[PDB]
Amino acid sequence: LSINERITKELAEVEERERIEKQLLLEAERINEIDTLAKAHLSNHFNKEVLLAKGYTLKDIMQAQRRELVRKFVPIEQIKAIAKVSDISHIDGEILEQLVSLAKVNIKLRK
Amino acid sequence: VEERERIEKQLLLEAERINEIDTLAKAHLSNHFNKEVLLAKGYTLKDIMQAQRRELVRKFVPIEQIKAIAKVSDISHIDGEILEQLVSLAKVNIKLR
Amino acid sequence: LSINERITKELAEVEERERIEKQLLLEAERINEIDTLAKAHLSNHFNKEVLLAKGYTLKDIMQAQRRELVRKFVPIEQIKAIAKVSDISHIDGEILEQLVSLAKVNIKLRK
Amino acid sequence: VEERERIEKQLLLEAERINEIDTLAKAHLSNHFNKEVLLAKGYTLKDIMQAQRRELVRKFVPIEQIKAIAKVSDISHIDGEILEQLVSLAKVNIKLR
Amino acid sequence: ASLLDSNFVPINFTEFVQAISNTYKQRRIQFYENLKRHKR
Repeated sequence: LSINERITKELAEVEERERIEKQLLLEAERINEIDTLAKAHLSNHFNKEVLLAKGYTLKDIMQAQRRELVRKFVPIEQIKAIAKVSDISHIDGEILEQLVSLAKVNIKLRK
Repeated sequence: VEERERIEKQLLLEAERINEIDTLAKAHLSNHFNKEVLLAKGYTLKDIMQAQRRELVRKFVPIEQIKAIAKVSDISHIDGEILEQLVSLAKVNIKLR
Repeated sequence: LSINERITKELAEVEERERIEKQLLLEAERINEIDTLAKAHLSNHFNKEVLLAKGYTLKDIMQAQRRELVRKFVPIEQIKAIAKVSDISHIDGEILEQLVSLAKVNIKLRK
Repeated sequence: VEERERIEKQLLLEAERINEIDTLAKAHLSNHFNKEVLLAKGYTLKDIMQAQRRELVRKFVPIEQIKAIAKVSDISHIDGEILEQLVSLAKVNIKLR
Repeated sequence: ASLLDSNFVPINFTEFVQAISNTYKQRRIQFYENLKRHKR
């Protein structure tokens, strides 16, 4: 292990920690966005407190809020086009992210 | 020979897709993007088809969907399954139009 | 592999791609011609949309439109002469192309 | 000897075909294309028959069928099964005439 | 039965004259379709 190897290892570790910190900030922003969307466009029965009392994981809460927002805003034809299926119950993921982006566009044009 | 038969099946499928895209683009966008004039200007068939698809997206799909679903405002380099989703959304838009 | 072999291989590949492109253009023109003939001379029930809803392949649609045009325009004696048989249900191919060329001649002289 | 018998059968068949073609051509086209005068001008029997067939096509079959079914406007080099189809169409035309 | 049709083949002078009249009619129909008068 020479000095160049020491420096490159240190730089790699520092960059890895910085990327982890950025990921944590991104997760915090995602949680804040989900909270704002649930408060603004969805009923009080879908609140995180009552969902946790009913015993659902945080990720389940996020995906449920996303699916409800997509059903509320994105039209069924757009769902059947982008997600290739009408049912959204097994479409959580990147396709769900695209659907919620479309829902954000829909609410922006609605306002 | 059935491998070549299936290759010909795929050829017919993409030819029908190209014909449909061209027929709708001629009546929707302009005559400047015609296949003959584009070939004279020196673009390959696939390049012509993708350019027509991108123009269709730029005419029907609003810019917000481009910068949200496709993650980039510029359709210059988004080609692929994202482009397929964009042209499907453009088809939905022209259907509802 | 020498320079002459490299050049001849490159030229052969380029010519092959050009021939494939020409074949694609020919197929596109064939599809356009079939669409125009079906729209102009054949009933709406034979449209590609309804045929696809009934579940028939594109080649089947093309050959069906061709057979209907041949029956409508080309006389039965001409069919029995060129195709050597009255029934056209198993005459798809180059003989079908000749029959549809004869049908185009028939409609041109009819107009 | 049955091989030679079948060869003679084919000889009789083509002789009957030639006789029918000549008999109809004499009354349809002209006397200038008679077998005797063509032989004097120096054409083989098969060349005479194919020339008469091509003239029959040029008299009965319209030019559009020639340039569509036979793919060429000029019957100068189309001889073969395409020529057989052309002469069959000419027979149909003279029948309906 | 108009001169604008490439496939048209007049058998006699009378059919030719009728095609002339049809062609004139189709032209004035086309002229009015393309016509766009300037308002104001």
